[PDB]
Amino acid sequence: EKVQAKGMGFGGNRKIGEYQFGKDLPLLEITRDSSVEMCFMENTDVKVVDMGHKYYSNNKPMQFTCKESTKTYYTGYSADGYDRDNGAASPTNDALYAGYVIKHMYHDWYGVEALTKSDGSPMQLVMRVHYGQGYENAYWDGKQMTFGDGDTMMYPLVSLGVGGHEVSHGFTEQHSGLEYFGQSGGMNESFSDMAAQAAEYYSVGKNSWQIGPEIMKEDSGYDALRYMDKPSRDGMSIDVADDYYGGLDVHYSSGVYNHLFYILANQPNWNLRMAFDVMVKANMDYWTPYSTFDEGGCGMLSAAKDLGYNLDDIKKSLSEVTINYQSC
Ligand SMILES: [Zn+2]
Repeated sequence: EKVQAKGMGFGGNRKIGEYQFGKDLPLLEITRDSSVEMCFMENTDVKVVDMGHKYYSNNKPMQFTCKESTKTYYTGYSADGYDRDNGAASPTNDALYAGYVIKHMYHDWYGVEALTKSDGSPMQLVMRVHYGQGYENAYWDGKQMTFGDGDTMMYPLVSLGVGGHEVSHGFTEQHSGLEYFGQSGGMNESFSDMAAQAAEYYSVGKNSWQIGPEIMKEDSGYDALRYMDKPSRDGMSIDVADDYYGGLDVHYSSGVYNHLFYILANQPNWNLRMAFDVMVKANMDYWTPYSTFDEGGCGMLSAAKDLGYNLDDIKKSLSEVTINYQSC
């Protein structure tokens, strides 16, 4: 008899600051079993799992007491809103929220499910938090989302940007299938960086145009993993398609389409939601697993035709990243 209930708690980190769910940001969607006054960091669309610094688990939801409808309860094991670690207030609060934003931006804004099953039923977003010991990564493994708590260089890696990034690697294999190498691998990596921006936009109405600044320790020298307005700021990512060479790792050939996306959403009468709508649809209906950068421009133009967007805004942008769409 687990029923809807409203979770109140804190999030953030020492760098971007600490904020309260139910004041600064929406209440969390939890479930509650009254007869035991136990609560669960789980709703229809998102399960948050507390790995407790282990490396394997059974993905039973994080479970916290909620003893004593506009009633709300405080999250965390000591029912005070906290699950503090390595400078973060409660990375598990931040996953539940991240899982929400991503599930909603995809379903409400684009009408599609971020995650679906083989047979087409939607697939519940499992967020595995506190994974490992001082783990400085977050990754997608086909079935679920794993976030490390970081170490000396980064705070725990639960944030809308990181979460949207890694989750949307699920969106790409169940749709376009953009292979994780070559040009398509850059496009894959790129799509996740766009989804990272779209999650920050759903949330607060503006976005970083960077990747990971919120998780980088403020005394770690680095301030951001990638810049999408000018990728080559990072020293190695490329800005235009003509700079490609087959030996780019995907996190550095991602600069092309990341630049493209920044250029498109900054066009007159464009916003982020419009530009990502094109990409979600191109990923959904036209992009091929072996896609070249030029084939991706065709997929975008074909998608915009399906949604009615302005094709000449698309082309100027493609043209600025030295992609040519002549043969589509
Ligand atoms: Zn990635």
